[PDB]
Amino acid sequence: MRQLLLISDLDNTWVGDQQALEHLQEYLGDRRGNFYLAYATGRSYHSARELQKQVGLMEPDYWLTAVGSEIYHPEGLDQHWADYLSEHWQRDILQAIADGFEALKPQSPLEQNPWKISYHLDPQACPTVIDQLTEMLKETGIPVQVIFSSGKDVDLLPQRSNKGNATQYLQQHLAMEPSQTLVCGDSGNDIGLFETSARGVIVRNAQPELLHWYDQWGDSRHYRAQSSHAGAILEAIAHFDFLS
Ligand SMILES: [Mg+2]
Repeated sequence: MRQLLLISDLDNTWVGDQQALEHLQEYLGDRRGNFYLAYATGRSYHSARELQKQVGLMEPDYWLTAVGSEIYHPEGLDQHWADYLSEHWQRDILQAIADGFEALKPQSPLEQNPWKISYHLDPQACPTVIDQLTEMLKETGIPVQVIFSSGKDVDLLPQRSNKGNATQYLQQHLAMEPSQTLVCGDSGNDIGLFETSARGVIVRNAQPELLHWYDQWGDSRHYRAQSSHAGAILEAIAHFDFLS
C-alpha cells in the first residue's frame, strides 16, 4: 500500500559514506510511512544487526540477509522461504565438490548457513576457475547458483535463492509492483537484483563485475549513478521520480 519498495545492499552501497548515509536517512526519515525498506545484504542477520549499531542504520521493514538465503520479517525468520529454498537442495554434495578446488578456501563458519556455502578465491588463482566450478556444479543437477563478487567472494546458493528472487518474493508478499520498486547495489552479489524488473541503481563505487554486467544487460530501468554509496540512492530516487 506504500508508494515505494526500497531495497538496498549495505556495505559499499548504503553504508560507506557516513555523511551520505546520514542525509539519505534524514530525507527518508521525514516520509517514513511512504516506503517499505529492505536491506539485501550478503551478511548474516546477526552480522547485519551489528553493522546497524556501528553506523546507525535506520530500522528496515525486512532483512534479506545472506544474499537472500534468509528473510527476516519483524516477527522473525520466514519459515516458508526456508522450506522453499530447501527443496532439491543438497548442500553436502555441493560442498564436497567446491571443497575440492585448491584455489578455494572456505570462509568463516559463521558466513555459512543451511542454504549458503561460501568461499574465498585465491588472489593468485585464475578467475576462470569459477567458470569450471559453476559448470561442474550445474552438472550435478542440483539447482545451484554461483555468485562471485569483488573478484574474491564465492557463494553457492539454491537457484531459488538470490537477492533478486528474495526481492521478487517480497514484492509478492507486499503486493508491490516492479515499477514501485528500487534496487540498489555495488557488486556481483547484487546482480540478481538488476535481473529483476524493478527500477535499479548502480553506485559509482561499483565493482568491475557489476559494471561489466551493466554494459551487457543494462536496460532502461537501470541507472548508473554519478554518486557513490548512499548518495547514489538519493540520486536514484530523484531520477525515477519516487516519493513524488
Ligand atoms: Mg554488494
